[PDB]
Amino acid sequence: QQINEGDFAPDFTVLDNDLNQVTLADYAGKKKLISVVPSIDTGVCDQQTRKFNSDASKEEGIVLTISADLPFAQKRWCASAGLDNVITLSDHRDLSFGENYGVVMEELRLLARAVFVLDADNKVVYKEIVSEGTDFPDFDAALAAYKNI
Amino acid sequence: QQINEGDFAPDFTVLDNDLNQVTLADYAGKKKLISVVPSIDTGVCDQQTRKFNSDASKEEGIVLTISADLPFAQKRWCASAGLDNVITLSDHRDLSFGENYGVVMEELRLLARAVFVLDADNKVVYKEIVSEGTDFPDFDAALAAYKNI
Repeated sequence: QQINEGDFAPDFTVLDNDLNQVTLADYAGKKKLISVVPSIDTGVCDQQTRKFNSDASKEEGIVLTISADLPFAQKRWCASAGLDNVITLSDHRDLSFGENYGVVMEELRLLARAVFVLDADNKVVYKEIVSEGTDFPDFDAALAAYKNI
Repeated sequence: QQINEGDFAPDFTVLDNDLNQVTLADYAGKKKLISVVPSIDTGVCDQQTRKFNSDASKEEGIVLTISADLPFAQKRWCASAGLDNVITLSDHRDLSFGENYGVVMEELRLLARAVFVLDADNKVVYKEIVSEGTDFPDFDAALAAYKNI
């Protein structure tokens, strides 16, 4: 459907890099910054992933990266980047996350670039679906929503 | 559903590493070794890809690697491998190839490890769908079938 700020976040089922099922409850009690990309194997999406992960206080909450990349791509990316502190989750099987959050590019079977921030109660306190022609998501706005919780 | 030796090769629509559509007709007039993999970003599948590519004469026919990997992962694999003579194709979008050739692992939305050898008029002259828990395909038998055409 469409996610509106103020609404409770819908649950989803995605896969970790070890092929385990992950749902929103696996991060119970934490704030979340959910960064959605078309592919981690593209340059702009790489840069988005790295910047949210470096800039967001991970002592205070969780940064999720969600894409239609296979789990095997996402695991290889983390190894290649030399980062073991970066959570990547794969919506490839079902587009559970993408359908529930309204970010599927249907003609591509890829997820649209987007950002959600959820408070510790899964209240949606920020949303950006990145527009046509826009260089990057608004890092600062999302990061401020996250830090304010 | 099930392609058997002596049947004709179905059509398919897949993507090349630059997101161009590719179909059976784009390889008209040539014999084909089609190597199917769950993901090029796994070790066993990396080795399968490299072995068929190295051991099959490409003065002889075409060696195709098909998986559900995104095009971006396949592009990155070729680039990082320094392999500019390996054809990788992505069935991610629609599973056109995997459904037509009967090789989807439907509970995972990945392609089963499998090998089809096609003569120049697209008769299937050799097939293996690799059994669950067997180490590798029979490289020698498929390569023999290919070389014999």
